Amino acid sequence: TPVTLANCEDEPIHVPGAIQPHGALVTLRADGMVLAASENIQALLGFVASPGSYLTQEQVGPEVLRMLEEGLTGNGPWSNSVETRIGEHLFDVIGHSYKEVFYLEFEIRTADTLSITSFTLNAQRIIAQVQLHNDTASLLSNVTDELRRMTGYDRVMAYRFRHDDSGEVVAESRREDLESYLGQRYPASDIPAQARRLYIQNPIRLIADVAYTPMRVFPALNPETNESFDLSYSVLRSVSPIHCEYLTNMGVRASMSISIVVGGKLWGLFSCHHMSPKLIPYPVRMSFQIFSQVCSAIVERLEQGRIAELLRVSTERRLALARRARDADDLFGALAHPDDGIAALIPCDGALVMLGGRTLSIRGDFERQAGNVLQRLQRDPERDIYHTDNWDCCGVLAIRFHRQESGWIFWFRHEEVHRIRWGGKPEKLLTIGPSGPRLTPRGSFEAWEEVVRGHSTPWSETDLAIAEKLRLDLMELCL
Amino acid sequence: TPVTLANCEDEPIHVPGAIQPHGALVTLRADGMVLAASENIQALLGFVASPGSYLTQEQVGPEVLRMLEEGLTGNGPWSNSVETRIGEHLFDVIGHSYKEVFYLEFEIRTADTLSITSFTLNAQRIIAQVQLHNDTASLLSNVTDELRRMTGYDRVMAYRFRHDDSGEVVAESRREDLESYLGQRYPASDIPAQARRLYIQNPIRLIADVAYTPMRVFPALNPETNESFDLSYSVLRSVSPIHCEYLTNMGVRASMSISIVVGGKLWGLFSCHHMSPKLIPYPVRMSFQIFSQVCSAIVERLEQGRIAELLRVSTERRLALARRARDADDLFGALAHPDDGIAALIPCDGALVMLGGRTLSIRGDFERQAGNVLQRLQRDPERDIYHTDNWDCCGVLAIRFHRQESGWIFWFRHEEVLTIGPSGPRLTPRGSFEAWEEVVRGHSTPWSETDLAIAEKLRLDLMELCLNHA
Ligand SMILES: */C=C/C1=C(C)C(=O)N/C1=C\C1=NC(=C\c2[nH]c(/C=C3/NC(=O)C(C=C)=C3C)c(C)c2CCC(=O)O)/C(CCC(=O)O)=C1C
Ligand SMILES: */C=C/C1=C(C)C(=O)N/C1=C\C1=NC(=C\c2[nH]c(/C=C3/NC(=O)C(C=C)=C3C)c(C)c2CCC(=O)O)/C(CCC(=O)O)=C1C
Repeated sequence: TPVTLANCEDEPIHVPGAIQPHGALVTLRADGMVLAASENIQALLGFVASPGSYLTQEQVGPEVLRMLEEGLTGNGPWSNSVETRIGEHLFDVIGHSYKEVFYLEFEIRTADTLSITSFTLNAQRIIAQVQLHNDTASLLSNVTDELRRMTGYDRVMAYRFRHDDSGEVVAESRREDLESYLGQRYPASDIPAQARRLYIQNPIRLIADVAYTPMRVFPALNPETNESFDLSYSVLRSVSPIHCEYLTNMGVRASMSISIVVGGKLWGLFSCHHMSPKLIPYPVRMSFQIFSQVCSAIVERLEQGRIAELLRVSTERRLALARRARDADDLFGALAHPDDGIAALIPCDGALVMLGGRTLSIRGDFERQAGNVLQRLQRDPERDIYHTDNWDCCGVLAIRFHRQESGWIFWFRHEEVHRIRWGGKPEKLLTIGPSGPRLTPRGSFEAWEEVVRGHSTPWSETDLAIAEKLRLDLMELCL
Repeated sequence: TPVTLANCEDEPIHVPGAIQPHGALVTLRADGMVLAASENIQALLGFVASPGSYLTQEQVGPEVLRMLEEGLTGNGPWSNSVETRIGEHLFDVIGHSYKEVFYLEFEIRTADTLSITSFTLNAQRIIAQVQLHNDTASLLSNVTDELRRMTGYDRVMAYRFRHDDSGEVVAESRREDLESYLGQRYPASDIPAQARRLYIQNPIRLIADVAYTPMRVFPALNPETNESFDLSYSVLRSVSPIHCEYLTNMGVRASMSISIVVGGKLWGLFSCHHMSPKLIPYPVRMSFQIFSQVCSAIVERLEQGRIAELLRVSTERRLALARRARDADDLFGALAHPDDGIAALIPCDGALVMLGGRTLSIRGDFERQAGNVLQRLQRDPERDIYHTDNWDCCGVLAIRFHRQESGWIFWFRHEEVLTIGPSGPRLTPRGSFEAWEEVVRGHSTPWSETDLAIAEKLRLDLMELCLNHA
């Protein structure tokens, strides 16, 4: 059924019946028999791959056939890209085997191929820069700027995805002309499950011309299975109408994205946008897929090194709490210490200490809410750690360290705030599509707002780790 | 100037006019004027080089000269390459630029391949190994295996260079007919200073054939400076006769290495040895060059991640020490404690604690020695911190934490512990190990700056406690 805003969350974009027109596609079954092909084989390649047929050396050349032959029956690895000029143009021919189907893709090459030396040199510079700077925010920033020098794209941004899958533009190099989307936030809904899986499975993804018209592949179904063809790993797999509308609203008509994958999760991706159709040669894209690997590798460690630091200041800051509580025998004093205090342990907008009936509220008037939270927990006598990002103050983390005299510690966070807003000279809409204003950056951001309304920043894994240890410390102190 | 074992430490391996015969070299000055070339240029290539000669289009083709042209007009260290025709035993023309000399190196592109020569394909495969592992040891162990699978070398090893630059075989996958070299410690003098400057500035080295026949370049002197050509960044640079003699004693005749550089140190390298002559294509070597950098990067933050962990357990067990010491007023109880004690604070074979006339030693008898040390610390009575590796036992790290009652804490470490050529057994693994034994005799594994940082921190902790006792 036709994709609407109402059902786009479930659009199966891995089994579209089409490909992008700047290439051709022939899908083969495990024994070499053609199962399907795209409308334009004869026009682009000058021959008709008929279902039931087997390709000949005559049709598609020795280079392609030899790859096709070692590629089909595929124990062990094999070169899966080949050059050949079947016609008058130049074709990179790319083959891969997913499920049990073999996809043979013909993509026209335009620009000079990858200069492997001048790519190695560029790889040095980037690794050398992040050698100096162990900010993962600096890596993103540098590689972003660098991607634009290399590719020549009009804009390249770096997205970081939070735990709730929402996105944030944490870097950007555009040409002076264009408006900046720096600091943009967008909801999980802007990158649906299927699209997200595809960003994890595929490092690089390219959209040559957004204002194109899809070239269908027939037959639509796989006669061997009576189900659609899975084009997850296809270089030419067509784009969604929804997205294409979104992109044209922005005035963008060529996209090129490099994934950053850590764990199973998609940690973020570099998005390259062009204002006119743009095509990047397969082997070049393959060099960028290397960046995808390197960044993912580096970013992973930079991140685990950061939580490592958080954990170090935590323990050191707990050590001070012991150096301090055991001397004068007053928790409150130690806990309320400005720099090393609990309000500084876990990032928050305020804290509250309870022991006996004594209440020390730090950075605001938190007794009332701490009182109300406690009344709730009264109906839940066995809970020792409470935390919610719903509820003055909607984020709450409570740990009980002494039950008899009801000793608790509370951290509070206010609603989540958009870090950086742009203002002044406002809003050149460019055309709006039929689907509505939802498919514009402003529409997306407003969609994010509605999502986070009433929610604080989520209690990190580490924030919870530190609090659980702090609770253990407080328990033994009271003993 | 013959290479003798005694002289070889100064051997200038970076200048010798010889190259390896599997390729051809042509050296030009800034303006494209030929200054020198190997005596096999016309053997492999169409024509003959000659000083004063500005490169002939007819012999080198359009791409190459056209490449050199854009290179010439660039004032930075030029590095580029193209694959092109020359009589149709076609080549990879790979050029660089050191000083103001332009070098063109010619490698034969071999049609018959049973493996994948795609630069992007190979690069993606090894680099994938980096993303997988957390151990810096696991990584080395696994990339070692993957390298042997990818290249098919008879043996591939991974070295780690300690503080004294003595290396250690930490990982190894071999053909099961070959003896194991795992653990082998060899002296720093098996890799001279010059060899190291090169391994550091060059991610990849390739010796195609060990019993090679040095293909001389003429002229030998650089006409302009009248001083030797520096082939530091050359691929086809000839190989030291001493090293070659070393490899032949081992029955090795083909060799490739991947450097690992963190900071400016040859942290370690992957060495591939083959028992028969072997050759890797240029683009595949570039596959390993970019891996060298990526691996270096990841290894660095894997290491600094490791010390960060060390420091966390330090602050952690240091915290427990403080708790234990404040709970019951007596220090010794927490210092002597098994897992959270000082003996487990810093890698050591033993520990000792002095406070007043009361001395407590952990895991050994260090009282006699603690005394001697303490006695040398009579001089410089202001010395709060001390450490060394020479001296009974040789690893001594001492900190003072209480002046009035001579409160000291010590950590102690023990000492670390048939077809040969004309130079003798010195150039065999057996010789190397022995040589290393000589070097390490009176030295214990050095105290890392992390060990010292921990001791230094501990010391501060203790003083604070003693002041608080009052
Ligand atoms: C009904 C589902 C979708 C809605 C709603 C929507 O807006 N897009 C939907 C589907 C897809 N989005 C895909 C990629 C994609 N979309 C965005 C969204 C943005 N939100 C913003 O605020 C901004 C810019 C300010 C953007 C661009 C992004 C960031 C991406 C990733 C690629 C890119 O950055 O261009 C997508 C995949 C298409 C494909 O196959 O490439 C689908 C489907
Ligand atoms: C007189 C100086 C040298 C001595 C002594 C020596 O053994 N080699 C000397 C000069 C050079 N060594 C070079 C490289 C090199 N040598 C070793 C030595 C080993 N010691 C061992 O115990 C084992 C094995 C158990 C070995 C292999 C190594 C490891 C290396 C690095 C390269 C490799 O691993 O093969 C060297 C550089 C030669 C070049 O140009 O590649 C010089 C010069």
